[PDB]
Amino acid sequence: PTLEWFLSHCHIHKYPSKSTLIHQGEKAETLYYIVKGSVAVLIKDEEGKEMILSYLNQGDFIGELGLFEEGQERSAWVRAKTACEVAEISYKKFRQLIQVNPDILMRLSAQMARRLQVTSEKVGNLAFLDVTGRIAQTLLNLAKQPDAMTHPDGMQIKITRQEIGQIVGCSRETVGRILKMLEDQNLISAHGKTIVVYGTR
DNA sequence: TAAAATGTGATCTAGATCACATTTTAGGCAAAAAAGGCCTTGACATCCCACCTCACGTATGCTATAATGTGTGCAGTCTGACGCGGCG
Ligand SMILES: Nc1ncnc2c1ncn2[C@@H]1O[C@@H]2COP(=O)(O)O[C@H]2[C@H]1O
Repeated sequence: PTLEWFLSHCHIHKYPSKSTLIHQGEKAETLYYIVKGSVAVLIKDEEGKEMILSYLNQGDFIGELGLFEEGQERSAWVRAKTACEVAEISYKKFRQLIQVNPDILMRLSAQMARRLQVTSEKVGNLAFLDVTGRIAQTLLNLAKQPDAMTHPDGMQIKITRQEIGQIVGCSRETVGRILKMLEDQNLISAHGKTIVVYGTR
């Protein structure tokens, strides 16, 4: 259907894991699409500490904020959650096929609207809640993300203390201690990498 | 000038620090073994085949008082023109 006509035009590259997608500040000259896999968008500070922006699954056009004004840059890092086949688009051609077909910026209305909605409650939560609420609702939303697997009492997922410390804006063993308290509160099971939340659905 | 904004500062309060030992656990590399894919075996079940197989059916033969030329149930006749064979 629609997607067939647009993949008919695209140029593709295969991405290994562990590496960089976007380099912040450089010339933004291409839009991409997640052909297969998952990715983690994030950003550094002056000191170099990472702080995660989000994860992203299938159904995502990628590297879009540079599409629009002449002479823009990359406003964030994007790092490998997994190995990912990824597409290629130029911007003059973006003018061409937005003009002869308006459904792609209808799609990008979809995705970008989701992204500043989810970001709207990212910052909205970033003001007020406490670390309990931060990591709690974090792992709720990751329980909504399809990367988690089904456990017969809920949802299981595999992650370390460091990266969730880079989610909620605090240190890793802090979330370790309140995590073990949360175990003692009987709302999770937890063996090392593999953690599980019940109460889903 | 009504009504919202602006200083008192001492007394606190949930997380970050910070070097180093110990887990784990990947993830991914070598693989043991089991369960399909490959074949076989024994055992069964059902036949196809045909090979027979007797009962019932069927092809054929005579019957010696004597008897000896149909018909047989119909048609109802339409009619005007054209060929042809007699017909003088
Ligand atoms: N708040 C956000 N939500 C989703 N994606 C983002 C956000 N900020 C940056 N990005 C992505 O990170 C990319 C970095 O380079 P760009 O600015 O060209 O395009 C950006 C987006 O694709």
